[PDB]
Amino acid sequence: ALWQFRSMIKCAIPGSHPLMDFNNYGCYCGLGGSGTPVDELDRCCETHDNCYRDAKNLDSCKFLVDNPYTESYSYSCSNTEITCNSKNNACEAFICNCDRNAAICFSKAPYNKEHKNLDTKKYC
Ligand SMILES: C[C@H](CCC(=O)O)[C@H]1CC[C@H]2[C@@H]3[C@H](O)C[C@@H]4C[C@H](O)CC[C@]4(C)[C@H]3C[C@H](O)[C@]12C
Ligand SMILES: [Ca+2]
Repeated sequence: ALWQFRSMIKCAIPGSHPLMDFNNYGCYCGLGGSGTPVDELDRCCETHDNCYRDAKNLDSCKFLVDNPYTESYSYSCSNTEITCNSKNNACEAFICNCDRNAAICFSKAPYNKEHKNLDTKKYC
């Protein structure tokens, strides 16, 4: 679920700021998404959206209000390392891994302040 995704992010990036949650980034981070990602970090968010879209396409998976962000799973954090519980069901596991991969992706990508709260109608 979304709140767990946020938790994974704090796990992989201990120094990230809580207030950042009020903002969006690039063309895909925290947005519906449009155009092409502006940088590596934004690409991580687009890839995450594609991951969720793939999950929804799983005929065997149904999410509350068709929103994968509502799907709670089980995961653990240890020394900035994220682990998805093997006992999550197939649908939850897909989402957990989408979140996990995105969190790791974020931790390695450069953060460009100029892309925070981007003028999407113009650059996306
Ligand atoms: C981890 C990363 C970098 C933080 C830093 O260097 O301080 C930040 C930059 C923009 C952030 C994203 C944006 O704030 C948009 C979304 C806000 C939601 O509350 C969480 C997911 C969400 C998709 C955030 C994931 C993560 O916290 C991002 C990707
Ligand atoms: Ca669940």
